[PDB]
Amino acid sequence: EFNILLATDSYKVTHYKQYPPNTSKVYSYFECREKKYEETVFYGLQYILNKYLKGKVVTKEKIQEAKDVYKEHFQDDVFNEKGWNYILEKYDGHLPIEIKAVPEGFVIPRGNVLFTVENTDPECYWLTNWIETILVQSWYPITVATNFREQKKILAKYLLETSGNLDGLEYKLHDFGYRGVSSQETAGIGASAHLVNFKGTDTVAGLALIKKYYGTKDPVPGYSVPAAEHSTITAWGKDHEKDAFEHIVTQFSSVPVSVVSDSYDIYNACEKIWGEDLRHLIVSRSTQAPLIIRPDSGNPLDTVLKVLEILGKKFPVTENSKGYKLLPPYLRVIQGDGVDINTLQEIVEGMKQKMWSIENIAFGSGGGLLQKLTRDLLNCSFKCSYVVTNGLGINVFKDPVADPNKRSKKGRLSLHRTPAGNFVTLEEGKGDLEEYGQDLLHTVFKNGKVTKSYSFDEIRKNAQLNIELE
Amino acid sequence: EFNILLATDSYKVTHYKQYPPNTSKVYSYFECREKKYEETVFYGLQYILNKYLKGKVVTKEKIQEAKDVYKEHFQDDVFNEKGWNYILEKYDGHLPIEIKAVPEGFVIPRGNVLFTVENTDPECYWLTNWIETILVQSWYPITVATNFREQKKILAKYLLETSGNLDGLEYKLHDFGYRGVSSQETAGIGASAHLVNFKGTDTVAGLALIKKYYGTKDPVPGYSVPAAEHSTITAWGKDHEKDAFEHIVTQFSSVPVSVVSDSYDIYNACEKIWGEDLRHLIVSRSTQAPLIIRPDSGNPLDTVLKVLEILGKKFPVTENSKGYKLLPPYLRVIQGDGVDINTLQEIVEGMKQKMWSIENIAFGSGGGLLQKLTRDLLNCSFKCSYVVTNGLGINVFKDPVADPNKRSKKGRLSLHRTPAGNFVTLEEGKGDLEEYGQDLLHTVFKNGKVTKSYSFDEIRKNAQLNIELE
Ligand SMILES: O=C(NCc1ccc(S(=O)(=O)c2cc(F)cc(F)c2)cc1)c1ccc2n(cc[n+]2[C@@H]2O[C@H](COP(=O)(O)O)[C@@H](O)[C@H]2O)c1
Ligand SMILES: O=C(NCc1ccc(S(=O)(=O)c2cc(F)cc(F)c2)cc1)c1ccc2n(cc[n+]2[C@@H]2O[C@H](COP(=O)(O)O)[C@@H](O)[C@H]2O)c1
Repeated sequence: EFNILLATDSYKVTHYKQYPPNTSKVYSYFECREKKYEETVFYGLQYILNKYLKGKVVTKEKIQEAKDVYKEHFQDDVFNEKGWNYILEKYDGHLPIEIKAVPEGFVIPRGNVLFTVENTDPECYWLTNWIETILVQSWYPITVATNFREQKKILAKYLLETSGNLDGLEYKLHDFGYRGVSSQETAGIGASAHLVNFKGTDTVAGLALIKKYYGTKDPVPGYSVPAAEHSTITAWGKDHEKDAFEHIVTQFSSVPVSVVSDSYDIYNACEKIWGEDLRHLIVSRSTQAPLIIRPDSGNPLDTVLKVLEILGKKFPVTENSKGYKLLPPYLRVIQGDGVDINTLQEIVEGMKQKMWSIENIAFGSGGGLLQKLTRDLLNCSFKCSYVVTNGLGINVFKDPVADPNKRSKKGRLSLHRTPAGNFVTLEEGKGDLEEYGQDLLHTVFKNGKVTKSYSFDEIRKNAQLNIELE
Repeated sequence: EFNILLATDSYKVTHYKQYPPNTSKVYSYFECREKKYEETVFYGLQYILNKYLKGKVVTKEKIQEAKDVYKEHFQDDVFNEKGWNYILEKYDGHLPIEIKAVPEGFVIPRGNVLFTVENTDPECYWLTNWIETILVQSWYPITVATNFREQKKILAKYLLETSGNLDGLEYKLHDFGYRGVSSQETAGIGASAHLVNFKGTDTVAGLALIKKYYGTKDPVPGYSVPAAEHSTITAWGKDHEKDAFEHIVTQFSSVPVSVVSDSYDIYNACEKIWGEDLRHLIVSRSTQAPLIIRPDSGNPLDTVLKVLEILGKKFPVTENSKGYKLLPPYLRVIQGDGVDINTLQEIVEGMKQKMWSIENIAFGSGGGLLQKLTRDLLNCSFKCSYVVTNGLGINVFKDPVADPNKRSKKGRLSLHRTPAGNFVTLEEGKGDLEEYGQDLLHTVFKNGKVTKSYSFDEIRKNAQLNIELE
């Protein structure tokens, strides 16, 4: 089981000794520093508050456990037993910390305060940055939620242009990333961030996380349909791919089914097997139960265009009111190999140039996508901006000579609406002047309690695209 | 709590219906496919076996939980209740699976079988690839362990060249990556993979994982020492950086201490503050308690060289028996900003060109490093190679026309020593001919039990460098 005393960077065990004497407040903040990704979706903090930070997180056994680990880890007695004892005794092991944050799902320009952290008891001045390590991991859900929102913008633009509406937009990017991320916990967190934007997922761990920590309007927040994998095709033997296809589509005759078609030869599969041998089993399917053919290899754009071209020559094609080609309603395509933000855009643009509607296609996003995301992408950063020492508030910051991009904000911070309705972060306590109306940060955690919560519904609403609102 | 019935990709829920009728065995394998990283360290499977796969992992409540989720997730009844019931009743919820694997810590060339998975009961033919998703996540510890071994090779080469020995090699790359990875679980797994190669870490989660799932020779598998962070320097106020430095080194006068020195001006900090104002507090320190100065911004190579140059002009420098410059034993440097496999090599080479011993420096590795690692780097791949249908064994594989790199191995597999002592993977059951001696894969899991285990000690020994052995 989890011990918060063992869930920090080792050096932070030694920091209580290092602050200026008689420091009664350490106040820190998180932002996605400025200097493509101009706005970020704030999401994921609530998961961390609930799983790791709330309630009685300190016990005598956890204190003794950490004392023993750190004695061996540092080969010395540096662990602050007294400090944690104080928390245990005075607060019944609840953390004397207050966290204020912008609402989950909010879409905020870079370079704004997203949350602040401070101690509520002068003796716990050291606790603020002890928990930096765990809080800074919010970089991941923020970054995943942001990246998928950007992909949703691309899909919305092209779907609107080629079809005239946004029908089905929320099912156009399906999460395939479960196996390609680094852990079960990461799979759940990342999938939950995908689901802020979309409704189709195979990462079941995301469903469980959302139900436990956020809650949903509907029984589940995401959906899937039956589909083959290479093993269920190749198990039939090379010469029996047709038999596998027939078996599978028949077993799933009345619901949508997707069938990977590139095990041996995608082009032969589409033209000869689906297009001729089994064509009678396709054209008889309901609109509510299409076959969704999946290529999974080759150049993504070339293979999609070539598959569309083949199907278009074997199946009746219509031209929609925008002038774009549309497969019959019982037949669609999904591309789930090598799809990232760059290649997604390349494919939909290539489709548009060849006069194919984006209605025809869906995409699957893999795990490598998310693995390539780093805390550096949006410059997710946690810094101390204010301390009280000897009863005097002091505005503090770093400003390394060889990197002005690493300069940090100074003093007490607050987040506001501008007269033009944008966001602004006020430094040095200037929010107190009340020239910019109400601080948009809410207290979400205080003294062991989660004081403000968001349902997954509120988060999805906050994260909507403008084009979705228009 | 964790439900294995909900820990797969959604589509795999539907696969039991898709295999050829009367299939009694599905046998699959994992490899780091061929086609820089020519050999990989096999590590991490044991964590997964113990945490997720062993014992009674199926219960009636878990079956009903999954049934309810999947009914809503698919908007249909597709979940295989009967199959999981069978496991619960016949095997007391233990998984009828056998996994055979190369020993943990083994260093193996690409394109070899690393583990195999098969069902042990004909009714559970579908269970083999149900668990693909969870097993394939072994890509992460394998890849992290491999990447850190490659960095260790670079450090060993340059430390030997510039000092004549490998003293301290195992403390030259310290894990700083806790905050920059995607979750607590990932932090633990990745840190454990780092610790296969090194002994210095700040990712405390790695200690806990190793103690629980592998076990160590010593009380803990990794160590750290006290150190500042920017907040403990900047909290003093801009004009009092000197006061912060003095306070910190005095508080830690008798143990090693590292102090980040770039809050405002790294070059002034080294030349004027450490080099003049506080120089008397440095030259008085024990060899067992050096000050380790940390730059953390600017071009990594340039800043390291400039810091060395400055310290060399303010402190007595010796020339070792190899002809390289060496700071006094109470003074060292650590660079923990932007260090990856490329930049590490650039820095040690640049140091070598300026005649500085690698004894002078240590490195910190960040989280972005590990985030940039993907399952694609070593081409980690899980494929079905053999099925038994109608009592007949059939060798199966995929071979997509537009990507011969995605071709898979055929038939029953085994791993062997070659006459020249290298590794070879035999396909199509050819291992049974016994022309290549004993299969190197061991049964590590069978029917709910972990049948062979490795201590962290055996893994570290297996993963040693050749130069360490020589
Ligand atoms: O089909 C799969 N699921 C079912 C499915 C069927 C149809 C649609 S749809 O047309 O959007 C649609 C949605 C809807 F809600 C309703 C509808 F009617 C239709 C969506 C989903 C399916 C397929 C593949 C798959 N996977 C999970 C991992 N994978 C593979 O695993 C690998 C991932 O590894 P990397 O991370 O390295 O990339 C890669 O091979 C990757 O293809 C899942
Ligand atoms: O000093 C730090 N720990 C103590 C320490 C002191 C000395 C040595 S040594 O000279 O090897 C040594 C080892 C030994 F065993 C014994 C000895 F005697 C000496 C090692 C370790 C320390 C410092 C910084 C630090 N951190 C943890 C995260 N961070 C920062 O957090 C950020 C990471 O974010 P990204 O993932 O995006 O990169 C980045 O700013 C990164 O610098 C930890």
